[PDB]
Amino acid sequence: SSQGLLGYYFSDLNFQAPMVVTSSTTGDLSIPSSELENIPSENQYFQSAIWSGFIKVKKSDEYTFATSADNHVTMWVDDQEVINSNKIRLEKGRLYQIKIQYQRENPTEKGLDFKLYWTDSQNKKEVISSDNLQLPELKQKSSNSRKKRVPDRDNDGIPDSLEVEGYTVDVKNKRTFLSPWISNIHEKKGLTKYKSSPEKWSTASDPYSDFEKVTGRIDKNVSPEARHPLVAAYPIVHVDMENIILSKNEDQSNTDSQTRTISKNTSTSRTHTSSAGFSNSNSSTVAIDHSLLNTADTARLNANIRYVNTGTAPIYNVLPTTSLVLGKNQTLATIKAKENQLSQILAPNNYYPSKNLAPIALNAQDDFSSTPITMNYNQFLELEKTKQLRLDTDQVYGNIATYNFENGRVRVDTGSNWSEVLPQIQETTARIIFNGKDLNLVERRIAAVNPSDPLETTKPDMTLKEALKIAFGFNEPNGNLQYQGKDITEFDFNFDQQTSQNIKNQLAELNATNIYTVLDKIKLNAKMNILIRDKRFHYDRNNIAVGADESVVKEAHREVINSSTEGLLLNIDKDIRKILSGYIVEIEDTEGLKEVINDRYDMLNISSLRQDGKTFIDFKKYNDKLPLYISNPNYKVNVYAVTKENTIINPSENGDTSTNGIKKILIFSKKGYEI
Ligand SMILES: [Ca+2]
Ligand SMILES: [Ca+2]
Repeated sequence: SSQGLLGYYFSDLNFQAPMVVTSSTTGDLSIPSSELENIPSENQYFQSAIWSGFIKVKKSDEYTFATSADNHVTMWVDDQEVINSNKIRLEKGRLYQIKIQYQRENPTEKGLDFKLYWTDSQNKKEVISSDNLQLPELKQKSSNSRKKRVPDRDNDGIPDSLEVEGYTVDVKNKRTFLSPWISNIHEKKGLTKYKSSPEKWSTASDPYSDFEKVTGRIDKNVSPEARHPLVAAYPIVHVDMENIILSKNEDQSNTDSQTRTISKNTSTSRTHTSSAGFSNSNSSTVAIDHSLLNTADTARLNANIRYVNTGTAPIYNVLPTTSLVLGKNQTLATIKAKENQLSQILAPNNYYPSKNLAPIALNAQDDFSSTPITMNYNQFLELEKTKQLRLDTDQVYGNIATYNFENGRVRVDTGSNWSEVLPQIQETTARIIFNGKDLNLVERRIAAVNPSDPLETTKPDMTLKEALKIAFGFNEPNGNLQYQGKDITEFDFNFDQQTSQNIKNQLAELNATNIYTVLDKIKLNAKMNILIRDKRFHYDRNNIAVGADESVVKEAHREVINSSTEGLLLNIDKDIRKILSGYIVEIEDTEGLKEVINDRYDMLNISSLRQDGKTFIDFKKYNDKLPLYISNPNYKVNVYAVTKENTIINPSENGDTSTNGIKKILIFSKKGYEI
């Protein structure tokens, strides 16, 4: 189904303007006019065609060839003419390069009815079976047997003219047509316009060709958007820690004593470090939940983790090595996983192990040779004081599942490594980081011109508006670019120093003053670094959402579904719920004196997301599993939110553990008689 010959149909007489580039599984190289719907009938007359590929006999013999129009054809087997009706020998299990040309001046009908025949020695003629036909070797190199030799400079298969003018693909039966882009026909039909470098086998410089992507001849786990010739396909990996277990460690000086243990959940964001940076390292920051021995001791931690692949291509036989770090640069541990011994793939937008299996332990329960992770006394304090650890991760991703034109299958290829590709990718694409998803930093990379390197000239022009559409799924339902119903203007822009001077020089040249209104005209360059973030939120130096504007947070808590002396039951937006680290509840008597119910910095965890997706705030938790006692219907019940960034994680210098001084935000206030 994936094999057969490759065919170029031209509407002119000499293979100049190709109308269709497609493959046929058998010697039936016909295209019926009814599959030429997305070509005007002005073009459906083909004056010439070229086919190329290989034939493989399954039984040695003396074969004769012939076509449906021998008076219009010239056929070659191994650069040896055979048509212009004779005989030739073909040894078993050995491939033969075939090229067939066809020219008919002024066809009287649309499409092409053409068939390729061979006759064996027992004198049975036939349309050639599928199992005897194979595609050209459309790679950058040659395999031992398949030699590759209609301008196709990079040899991806898509002719040069089509890569430059534009082209689309239409999924016919199961077979794919590739045609020039015609404004009035495909604009109506909503088809995608494609452009790509006729000099780059792969225009984003990754492991899949511009032809492999747009025809489906590609690993099935590549993200839907990396199937675009201009959107790079690469893994991107960080480690997510989920919870942690600290312990008093076994001193060499009675091991039946009681247990001493701290077990808290954690949260891990993938980071970026700024004005965007040029770094391509993988890294994530872990925050340890802060709420409910002697100077010569040592403690040790265990934790559950999963790899996260937020890129656009799969990893198969290697997971990257990781450093668990404390403070600035004290590696406490290394985290490797055995090569070629993975229990599954790590797919894009996906975990390892998959969210349905259990996560990985750092010291597996069954594994004799896992290193105890250890801190000394002062390191432990550094950790209690920061409740933050870091996870740096290299880009060693291992081998690549590439496509094989000989058998038409996609297999892990031990000659392909990701380390041979990442550098070429990073050098020739603009990069966008966008957190519109879940306030999570997602990277993508789009082919862009480099106006100082001669090759990148032949690459397509890439506007900023287009990059957002094809790389992130922004669309414009009414001449208004948006991402899932949020207008583009709700996200801000940031750039590294160089990109920023570039874009500014561009606006000046367009005499434009506001970027949002000339996105379709801002161009991208290789090595550009663009950050893009939700305007509602405040971000730390790692570009992690750690707060919001008070008014944003108040409006968010305006929809109060219900309330009582046991709690409030609100409808808070998922994104907001993500940057609040707790709530304070107080009963304010009538003289303005305030009594705080859960008056402690480690007791603000009273929120919780009920099944239906609504939030509930538990007054009973730190009030003795009771409801609130309001001894006067005029007394007020106040409730505040604390954002992640205003949450304090230790007692103060002087030793205060109250919520006194915490920066709160009033989100609800009612009287006793209104509850
Ligand atoms: Ca080409
Ligand atoms: Ca190309």
